[PDB]
Amino acid sequence: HSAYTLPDPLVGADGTRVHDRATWQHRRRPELLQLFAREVYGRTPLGRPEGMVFKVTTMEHAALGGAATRKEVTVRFGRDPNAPSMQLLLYVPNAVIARAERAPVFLGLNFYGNHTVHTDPAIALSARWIPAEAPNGANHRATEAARGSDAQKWPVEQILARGYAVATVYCGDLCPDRPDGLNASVASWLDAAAGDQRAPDAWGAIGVWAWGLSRALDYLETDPLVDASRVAVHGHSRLGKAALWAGAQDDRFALVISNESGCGGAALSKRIHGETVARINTVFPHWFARNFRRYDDHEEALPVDQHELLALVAPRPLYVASAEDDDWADPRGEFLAVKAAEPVFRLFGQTGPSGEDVPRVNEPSGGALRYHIRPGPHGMTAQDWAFYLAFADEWLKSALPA
Ligand SMILES: O[C@@H]1[C@@H](O)[C@H](O[C@@H]2CO[C@@H](O)[C@H](O)[C@H]2O)OC[C@H]1O
Ligand SMILES: O[C@@H]1[C@@H](O)[C@H](O[C@@H]2CO[C@@H](O)[C@H](O)[C@H]2O)OC[C@H]1O
Ligand SMILES: [Mg+2]
Repeated sequence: HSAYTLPDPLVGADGTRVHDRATWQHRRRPELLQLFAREVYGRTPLGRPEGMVFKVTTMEHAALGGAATRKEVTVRFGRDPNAPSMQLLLYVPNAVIARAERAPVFLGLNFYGNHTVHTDPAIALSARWIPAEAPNGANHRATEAARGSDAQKWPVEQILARGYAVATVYCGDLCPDRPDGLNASVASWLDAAAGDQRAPDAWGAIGVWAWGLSRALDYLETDPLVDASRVAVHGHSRLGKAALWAGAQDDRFALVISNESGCGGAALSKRIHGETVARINTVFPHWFARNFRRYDDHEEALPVDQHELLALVAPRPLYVASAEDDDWADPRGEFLAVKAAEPVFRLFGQTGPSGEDVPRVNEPSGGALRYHIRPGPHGMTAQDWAFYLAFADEWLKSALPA
């Protein structure tokens, strides 16, 4: 649509313009984080819980034909062996380990279980609930036929060959992706209420998923094989909504990738196009705060829009990408959010897409703030990853000190 106006990221709530990087970082950034927490995603009640324990359950030094070390880590959210946990899978390129250099990392959540990212028969088969839409499941549990069922979204061998570790966690370890899933999620025990319905500003699945990414980063900071200052957080679609909210809240993430995150991710909500606030909240009432429902059919009242979420990543490199046929995500709305975030990146001396309108397919545009659109439907393809790997080579924090 063409009948909206956006709030200016560089004007504070009180009307005073943001003229320097220090004002952005110390005043405007907290102001915008609070607006998103209260009105959109809900409040993250705390970060790392006390007594988080990391247990390496398996470590294989000759995975993928010798190309990788594969570690499985249980990240347990409390010292009691009964405490809730999540299962992290890490592949690290053996070429980099052998050189005794710490590897940079791509970290993102997976849709249907760690065993779906690669056929590798040694990955632990998740025993947690999975959605009916997961390929090759039965009775909401994974089967052996589900191994590698999502490998098309995870070019592990290529990422490793280019020098990067691959870390992942099943989103459903943190919040099962079902409308009732919060009652079996992190939110059900982390600073939980004594009873009754969740409060208007209480976080939902996207907040919980984002929090899990930050807990994975807490683990990576302890692993001698990796450089936890060089972690690119990425996600596809609903898990890209989570990646953006994680990268915005947690400035330790060195680079952020939104692959087709759409509504409530990179796409402008005020631009009424494809999925709308009412449709996302109606179909997925667990994803956002209950407060976000106030904007159902009333996006004009939103005090922020998603360009300000993208701006919260600055000055760190941010990639937003779309698919040409993916109308529901609103590709032009994703691009326009990038353009409306660009002035903040520019304040930090970075540059964004330089063209007038959505670029031609498979021609990325921008510096540390980058956009591309590829042909085809919603998905995450080898072409997307080729562009992300080039971006990481150029813009991920270097291993060398300043
Ligand atoms: O944020 C919400 C939590 O406050 C909620 O916590 C539940 C409250 O009722 C108690 O009987 C339960 O033990 C407790 O888990 O869980 C859902 C979450 O959305
Ligand atoms: O926010 C987006 C969701 O609205 C979208 O939901 C899909 C719409 O197509 C249906 O056929 C699917 O069942 C449903 O998953 O998923 C992508 C997400 O970004
Ligand atoms: Mg939309």
